[PDB]
Parts: sequence; structure tokens; C-alpha cells
Amino acid sequence: KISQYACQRRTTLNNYNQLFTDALDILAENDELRENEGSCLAFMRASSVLKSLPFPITSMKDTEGIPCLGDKVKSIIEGIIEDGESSEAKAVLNDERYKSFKLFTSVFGVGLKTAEKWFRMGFRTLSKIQSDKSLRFTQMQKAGFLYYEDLVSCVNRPEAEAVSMLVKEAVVTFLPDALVTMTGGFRRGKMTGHDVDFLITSPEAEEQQLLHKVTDFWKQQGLLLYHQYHRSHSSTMDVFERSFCILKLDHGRVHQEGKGWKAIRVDLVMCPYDRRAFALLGWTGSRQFERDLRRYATHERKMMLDNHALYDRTKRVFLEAESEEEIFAHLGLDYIEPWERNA
DNA sequence: CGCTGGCAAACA
DNA sequence: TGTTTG
DNA sequence: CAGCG
Ligand SMILES: Nc1ccn([C@H]2C[C@H](O)[C@@H](COP(=O)(O)CP(=O)(O)OP(=O)(O)O)O2)c(=O)n1
Ligand SMILES: [Mg+2]
Ligand code: NA
Repeated sequence: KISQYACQRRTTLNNYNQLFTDALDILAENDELRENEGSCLAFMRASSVLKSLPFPITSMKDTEGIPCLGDKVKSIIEGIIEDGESSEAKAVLNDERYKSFKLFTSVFGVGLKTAEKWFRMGFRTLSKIQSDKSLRFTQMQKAGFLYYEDLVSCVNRPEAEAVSMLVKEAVVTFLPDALVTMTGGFRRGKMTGHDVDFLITSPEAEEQQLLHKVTDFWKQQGLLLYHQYHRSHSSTMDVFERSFCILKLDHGRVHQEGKGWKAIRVDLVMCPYDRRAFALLGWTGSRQFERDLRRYATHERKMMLDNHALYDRTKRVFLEAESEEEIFAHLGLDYIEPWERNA
């Protein structure tokens, strides 16, 4: 009855197995660090399937019939049932390679490889890395270390709403007919997020440079702290735009103070109005929902799904969709609401 | 038992 | 082009 | 590490 695919199940923000999922997230992280991809993904798949459960696991008889649960994960669940604590997950939290990985990757622009590199070189504290005279940091890491305190503190709902006000203001000046939709975690009904995601669209447009007009508008106001611009060219080829920014958000815009503003990561995606459903589906997430939408489409339906279209391999035709509901209906899936995509 | 496991695009 | 981001 | 063919 429970599907091994996240796109074929409902995952709201009510997690009844948080004691089990917190341990499995830790064991996935350790296998990611140790670079054993298959084992990492298995712990990720299993943590995700327990989040979908409308009930908490209290006995091993509960695990029966649940996909993504094999011998190793069943033995992790058993340990939390008998003790209340996981011995395997607790060991990982005390590991020095893991502690450094979680401390060095907390910096925006630093991933697994540089965090492994710095640990190999003998680095333990984020201050020693910053106070060096040989390390060559990327523009992303220079931003990550500049705004570190504001960047590690999550974006809340009043902040996402003030960022929404800023984006809609900026967009409406260049394209007054444009539709601005909050995507990502906040569209899934989350109250906090690491960043704020948006999707911008226009039926009457000119649109080929809106993100470049909007970001130059913020730069003239001194609000563009960092920016990385992206582009692209029955469905046919793209018209697509993307802009990943770090914006200066004055506390006056949000409903000791000190600084007067907070650095927030803003992801702005722009697509043609006829490609909106695919973009909404692709940028609402979650990441697990997306990787399982792709997995299910290729393996169960002989179809290819991306953030821009859905292709039927057998019929050799692109399947058109005006809404997210039409994409689900094409794929042979029961519609999953954005707040039910928290896989 | 062996193979797969989701993607794209910008920097350096 | 490997690394990191979304 | 787990599922499929
Ligand atoms: N590995 C990835 C990362 C992201 N995406 C998609 C799905 C996600 O919802 C959206 C925004 O990413 P985000 O990085 O903003 C993540 P999300 O958790 O959805 O938002 P917040 O925590 O509120 O910031 O991009 C993807 O497909 N594959
Ligand atoms: Mg987000
Ligand atoms: Na990081």
C-alpha cells in the first residue's frame, strides 16, 4: 500500500517519527561525508518514507510492508524502540570528521570536498580558515564568510513576506502584468526556510531580461550583496532565466537591533507563461519529491520529466499541461498538494 | 547477483 | 571540469 | 543500503 516513491505519497509537516527520522538523517549525512552514495540515499529514502506515516512507529510490526526499510534500517528502528536513543547515530555526532563537516559546510559556498580538504590540512575552527594567507576562496565562500551569522539564521514567515514585497515591487516596475509566486519550502506551508524561492511569469510580454532588470534595480539601491545569473534557450526549446541573489533586507520592511538589515538568499526563476506548471512543480519541491518524480516517470511510465516539460518516450510526444494537476494526471498520479510534498 | 539510485548550471 | 549551488 | 529484473 505505501509506495517507494515520494511523488506517490502525501507528506505533510506532521512528523510522528521524528525520533527515528533525526537518527536516519545523521546516518545519511555520515555516508555522504564518507562518499558511499548508495548507503546515503537509502537512509534518505527511509527517513522520507517515515515522514509520510500518519502515525508513530511503536513496535517492529509497524515496519512490516513499509518500502525503503531493509535489514540495516530495521535494526536502527529496533534500537530506538528498545532504548529511545540510537547508538549508531550518537557515535556519528561525536565523530571529529562529522563535526568539522557540519561546521565547514554551514558556510554558503563550501561543500563536502573543501570541508574534507580543510579537515585534511588540519583545520578545526571556522576562524583559523578565515585567518589564513594561502587559501584561495571562491566569490561564493567570500559571501558565505561575510554574511555567515545572518545566513545560518533561518528565514521566517514575516521575512519571506517582506522579500515577496521587494520582488513584486521590483518586477511590477518592469513588467506590470507579471505573476510572482513564492515556491520552495514556504509554498509547502513551512514556517522557516534557508532561503526564499520565487517563480516569475508573464502572459503578455521583453521577458528575456526581466531578472537582469530587477537585479540591476536592487544594485542601484545597494541591496544586491551577491548575484549569480543563469539563462537558457509541441513544447520546443527554452526562453528561461534564473537569478540567485543575497539581498540586504532592512528590518523596517519586516513586521539589540544593531546593523539595521539582514542578508537573505533569494532564488528567482523566470519562465514563459506556457511553461509555468512545470516550473511550479520543479521549484516547489521538496528535493526528495523531485528526485522521485523523475525516478517514477522514467521507471514506471517511460517518460522524462524536467522543470520545463514532460516527454512521453513511447508516443515520442511532449505532454502539455496548464496546471500541476495536469502533470500528475499525465504521469498517472493522484494529485499531491504543495503542503503534502514535504518528503 | 549486478546494476541503479534526479537533475541543471555557474564558477575556478 | 570538478565543485557547489538551487 | 534497498529494490528490481
Ligand atoms: N537538490 C535540489 C535543491 C533544490 N531543488 C528544487 C526543489 C526546491 O523546493 C527548490 C528550491 O530549493 P531550496 O534549496 O530553496 C530548498 P527548499 O527546502 O525547498 O526551501 P527552503 O528550505 O525553504 O529554503 O529547488 C531541487 O530540485 N534539487
Ligand atoms: Mg527555499
Ligand atoms: Na555550504
